[PDB]
Amino acid sequence: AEIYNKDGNKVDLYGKAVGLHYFSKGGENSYGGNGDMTYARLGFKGETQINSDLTGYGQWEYNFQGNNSEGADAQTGNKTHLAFAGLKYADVGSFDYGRNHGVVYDALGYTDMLPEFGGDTAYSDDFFVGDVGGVATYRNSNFFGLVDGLNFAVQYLGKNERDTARRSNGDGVGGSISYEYEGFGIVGAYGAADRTNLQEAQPLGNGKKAEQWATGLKYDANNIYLAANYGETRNATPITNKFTNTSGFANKTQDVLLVAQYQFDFGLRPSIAYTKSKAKDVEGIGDVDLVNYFEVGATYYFNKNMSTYVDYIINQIDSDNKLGVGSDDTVAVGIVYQF
Amino acid sequence: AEIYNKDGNKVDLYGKAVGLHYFSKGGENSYGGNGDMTYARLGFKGETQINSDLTGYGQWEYNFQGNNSEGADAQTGNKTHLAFAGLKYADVGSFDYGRNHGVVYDALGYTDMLPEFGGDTAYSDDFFVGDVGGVATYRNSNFFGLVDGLNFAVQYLGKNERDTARRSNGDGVGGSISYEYEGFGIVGAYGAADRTNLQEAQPLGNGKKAEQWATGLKYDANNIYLAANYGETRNATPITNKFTNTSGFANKTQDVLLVAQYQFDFGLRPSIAYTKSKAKDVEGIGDVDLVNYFEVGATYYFNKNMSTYVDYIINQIDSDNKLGVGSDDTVAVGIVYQF
Amino acid sequence: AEIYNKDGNKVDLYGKAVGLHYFSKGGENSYGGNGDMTYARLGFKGETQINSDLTGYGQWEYNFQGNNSEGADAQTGNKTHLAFAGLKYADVGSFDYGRNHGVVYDALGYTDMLPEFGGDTAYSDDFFVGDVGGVATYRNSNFFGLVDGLNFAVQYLGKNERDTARRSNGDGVGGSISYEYEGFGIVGAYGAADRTNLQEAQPLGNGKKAEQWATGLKYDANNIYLAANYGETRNATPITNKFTNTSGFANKTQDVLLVAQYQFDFGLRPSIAYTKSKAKDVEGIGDVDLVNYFEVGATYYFNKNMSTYVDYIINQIDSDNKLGVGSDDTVAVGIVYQF
Ligand SMILES: [Mn+2]
Ligand SMILES: [Mn+2]
Ligand SMILES: [Mn+2]
Repeated sequence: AEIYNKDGNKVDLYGKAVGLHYFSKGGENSYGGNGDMTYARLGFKGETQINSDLTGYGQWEYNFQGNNSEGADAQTGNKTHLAFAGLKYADVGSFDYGRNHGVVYDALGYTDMLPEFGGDTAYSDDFFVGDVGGVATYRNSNFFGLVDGLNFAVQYLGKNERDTARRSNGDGVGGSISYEYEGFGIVGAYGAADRTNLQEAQPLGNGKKAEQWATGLKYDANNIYLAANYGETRNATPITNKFTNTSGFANKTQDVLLVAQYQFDFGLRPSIAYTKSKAKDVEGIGDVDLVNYFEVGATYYFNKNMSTYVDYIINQIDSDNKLGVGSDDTVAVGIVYQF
Repeated sequence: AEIYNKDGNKVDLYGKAVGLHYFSKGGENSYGGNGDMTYARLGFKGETQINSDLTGYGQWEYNFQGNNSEGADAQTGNKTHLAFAGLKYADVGSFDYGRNHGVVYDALGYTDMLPEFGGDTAYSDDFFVGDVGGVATYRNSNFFGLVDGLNFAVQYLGKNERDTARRSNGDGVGGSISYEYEGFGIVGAYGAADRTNLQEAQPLGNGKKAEQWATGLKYDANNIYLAANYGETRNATPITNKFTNTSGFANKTQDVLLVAQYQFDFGLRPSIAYTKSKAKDVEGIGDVDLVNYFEVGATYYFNKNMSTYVDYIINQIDSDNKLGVGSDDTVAVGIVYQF
Repeated sequence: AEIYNKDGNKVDLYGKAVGLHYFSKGGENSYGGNGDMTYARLGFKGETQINSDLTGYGQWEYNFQGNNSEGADAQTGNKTHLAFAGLKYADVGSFDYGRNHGVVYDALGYTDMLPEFGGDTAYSDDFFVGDVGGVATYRNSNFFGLVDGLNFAVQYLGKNERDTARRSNGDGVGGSISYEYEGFGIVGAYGAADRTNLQEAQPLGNGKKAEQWATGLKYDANNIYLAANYGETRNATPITNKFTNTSGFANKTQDVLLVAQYQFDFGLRPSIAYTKSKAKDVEGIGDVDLVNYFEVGATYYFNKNMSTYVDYIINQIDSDNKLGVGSDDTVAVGIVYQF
């Protein structure tokens, strides 16, 4: 919804209301939980033509949970998703700064396409893999305008010394390179950052640097969407041990995500996917699967404003998992109005 | 404020800023309290024409309190009022899901018309009587298009197992039927739900099912608004005992609400009302009035964007009330800008 | 961004996304701190022409911090900046009520012009000097339309009995008078209010009334902005003692703020400023500087939507300060998209 378009400046207001319910047995031992998961999003996205070569931009988006009471829990799960501003010049590149996606998400975004679930390794506030505060990101499209389809990025992660180790990080650098051709896309991305003293002080995890990288392929054409990600992390993936009630990072993980989807012209978009994340070298445990499931699902698009969906997670995690990770299935049912 | 209207999709942004002050003696023993009560609302309401018979819709509304400091109390009273999405077909009905009004509010809305106060039994997060998370609601207008003025609804309340008993509920079903003719409206509505284990574990209240029903009449025509509600609840109305510092639900209540109002063409709308809510079978007490007052008030509408109002509550609750319910009067003064 | 303009009613939606980073040594002993300071603003401002002499209005603005994780700290620093509604008549005056600027801010606003910092004595939730809840404000423009450039205001501060003494206040009255001529402006403003029992009970500070006043001059013309404020407070300025971990108000302060700025036509706006705030009669200390710095800074305006800035605070506070006030420098770097 364009609310302003005079000369230089264009502003869009956008939002959505998501009626959403999760069904699981009982559901504290399930993949996704059980009960109402309704939420809403509001945001703006703006762009100003400063001169013939230079554009300025900003974006903001907030999440308002709709599954809280109006009492003490009213704000649970509310947060800023995105908040950044930047500048883009000609065929030189773009620079933005704020709360934005980590550069490894350039790869992980390939498989973050499921109706409701998926994208399990793109954790928020986790270095370079998901949403993260205080990133400066340089992006180049079409390699200075010389090589069509060839993009790269360089990202500096500023340190965020927060109260919890889960949500903190030290200074870091990361980058990504991407090539797209005839409906395919190839991507690789890598970042390394320091860990904070509060992260080192955690039982689970040990080392001075956190590292994350991932590669991916996608195909996105002729009504088909197929993608695969591979990734490895060092001291970056957050974990909990529900037996020892302790927490930290995984010394190492290996991550695989696959998705295949077809879009029928009358609106139905079935989805199948697989996701497997395994950790290693975990103080008091050894090797343990963090995520392991098959997904079968569908979205029905009535048009670009209205959709409904069912997302079924066949959870392959075992009831004996050493970290306590839930092993039951979850199915989501969603109805979405957006503008 | 329509911010988009192209072909299928219409989106309205709406909001208001309410400068509001409550005057009571001292005011911890008063009906409404004392001090600044300023707040603001923002929302969106959208509608998409999917085909000739089928429309999609969404609505979201948030409350931002304006009577908090910017310190630790900044978010007190902030919350999502509404957040839902749905579909409406032809002369078959509508279905929506999310945070929405309980179906008994179809009746109680009849008397929830006072400038500031009123609607005292339409508690939020209380089964079917007010705002509630995780409801699916089927609505039929004009009985499949066969009987003009005859509407009904069926609502399934999904369970919300929250940290407090006050804000929780179990699975439930409810319905309402309504008939309107020559400026009158007749309504009845009933819902029953299970209570959670955390609700059963509360001192005040006992039983496995919560029930709420209400009937109402209104007249709304020739510049007059007159309405009456009657209702009864079992194990549903929340209560506190300020002597024993305990809390729970009332085993039973009986509720009466009356309102009469006249709208002068130059803008003044005087209001008088009566509200009485009495509980029964309360562990350690017996019978006790929850609400008991006369209201005299007026709104002045300058136009549809700007209004001012005074709302006087003559509180008939006694200083000896057994639950500690406040007995002093309260008067509100409000100035409202909305769009 | 005007989202509605039909006949009587005009509504603007406004907002901004501020990518912002503070650099200080380490930075718990610095002026501004260290790390990401990204935030966003959203608001609306509306105005209705009720008749030829009478206009109605409302404004709301919220601050959403973008430097929080999505965990427990998600809402830190979020708040309502402004929330009020009012009426303006002909050449009689305006009246509004809500969360608005204290009338002493009529003076202090003169020097609150720095790219990022500055305006250090316009504390929020501090009687009349900054943002404050529950104020009713009468304003007269051009002295009933008789004396061009001559404005005054009268403000009644309603009592806000909050959980902390820092954020509370008692009933109070304040006023301001202002004269503008040939690019100059002269202002004086005074307010006095009662303190609450919780404020009296604080170690630092003693007395039954809080008082704040300030005068100022500005020049704002020919691309130059020059301003000076002087102010004195009694029992109003909040203070902390980081040695004794105690808090309260200063028995007295004296405040000086100066700013000079030049706006080049191609967009660069350099700024220099000085700010000094000194307290007196502080239980267990005597005299101590609260603020003391030089500022050198610049904004580059690409256009009215996009800007960038650097703001350098040369902090003159000493490492031995008796209240523990930080003594290190801070520099901010900001990139701003607004509409
Ligand atoms: Mn994201
Ligand atoms: Mn409601
Ligand atoms: Mn302000």
